[PDB]
Amino acid sequence: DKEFQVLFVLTILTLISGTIFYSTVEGLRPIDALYFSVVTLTTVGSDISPQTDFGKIFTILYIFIGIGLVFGFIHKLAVNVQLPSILSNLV
Amino acid sequence: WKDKEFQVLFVLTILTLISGTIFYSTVEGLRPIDALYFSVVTLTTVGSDISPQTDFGKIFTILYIFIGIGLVFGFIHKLAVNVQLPSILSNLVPR
Amino acid sequence: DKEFQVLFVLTILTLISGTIFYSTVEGLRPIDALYFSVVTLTTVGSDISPQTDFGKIFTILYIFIGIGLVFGFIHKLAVNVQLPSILSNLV
Amino acid sequence: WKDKEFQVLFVLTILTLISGTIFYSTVEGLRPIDALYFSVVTLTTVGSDISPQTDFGKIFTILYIFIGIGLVFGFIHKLAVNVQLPSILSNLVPR
Ligand SMILES: [Cl-]
Ligand SMILES: [Cl-]
Ligand SMILES: [Cl-]
Ligand SMILES: [Cl-]
Ligand SMILES: [K+]
Ligand SMILES: [K+]
Ligand code: NA
Ligand code: NA
Ligand code: NA
Ligand code: NA
Repeated sequence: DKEFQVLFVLTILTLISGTIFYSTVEGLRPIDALYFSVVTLTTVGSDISPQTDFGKIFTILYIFIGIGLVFGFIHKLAVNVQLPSILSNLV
Repeated sequence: WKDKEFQVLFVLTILTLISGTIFYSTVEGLRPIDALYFSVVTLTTVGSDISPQTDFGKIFTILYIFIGIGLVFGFIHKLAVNVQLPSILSNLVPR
Repeated sequence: DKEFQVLFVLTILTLISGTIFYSTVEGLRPIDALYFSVVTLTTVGSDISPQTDFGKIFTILYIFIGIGLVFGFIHKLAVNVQLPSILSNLV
Repeated sequence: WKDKEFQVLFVLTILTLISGTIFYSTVEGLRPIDALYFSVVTLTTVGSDISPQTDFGKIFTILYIFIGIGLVFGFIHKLAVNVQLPSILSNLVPR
């Protein structure tokens, strides 16, 4: 499914960008920069916030650039992950 | 039982929440009830007041979120249309 | 619109139940109990958590009982709030 | 401009975010940038690490959430289908 494949690529690239930004601008460990990027775009939310104005502006834009992509990917992923169980419970 | 997709989504949600309860209690040292609370608020995107402390917990939670949100919200949508909406309509009928 | 009216009633009653529960079981001021109930069911999320096991169990169930209702109401409210602006920008 | 609903949702979102920035900076004492950040993460349901301290702020935020989420996510959906999705498709064309 190229639709799923493209959504995966777009999501990974968006999370990489966030990991680079927050690890370099906000001084987070890579794993913490990735964690912050993930909980932000999935809307789970973080227990910290950017300390720099640059980081605050980036996060606002990052949310609007990425929230729709991330939930499109979550939805397509959910279809692929659950379908084997549905098919085994049907055919 | 009538909706097989709903039954699959229910069981997978239950299994997902069990897995999180075991994980956070073992790896992050939470009481089982607090591990379950964390799993639920995380996968509903409510979010908790706490966060994972270990790198293992952080990596797991990222994967848990991406696989978990889709299944929990699939279950929630099915619960709304298959159980809650018919119950409300039934309870609005004059008798 | 009775559909909007029913969703409003259901939402208000659900938030009242939460306000009573968290103000009595978790010892919160009414406004804080309401605030907790709102940010939970809208998935904005709280910076606190229930301290009692009873309150933790209630919150888990409260989320599953109320999240679908609350977003149905948010959606119907959004249609009613934006439609005057759309109609003024059309007719 | 082509989608009039999209234009309405854009302007209302901008006005909503301006209102929150003014409110939280005045009533909760936040810097304007921090007030805007709070408004955005609140209305996208991401959530912040902080919360309103005053009863006025708590009451406003409840009303802001219910009116705001619907408009911001309406704008986000329109932005996805009208701007981002066509841009991605265009950028996938071999040339
Ligand atoms: Cl790291
Ligand atoms: Cl326990
Ligand atoms: Cl009060
Ligand atoms: Cl500022
Ligand atoms: K949240
Ligand atoms: K959320
Ligand atoms: Na949160
Ligand atoms: Na939070
Ligand atoms: Na959400
Ligand atoms: Na927090």
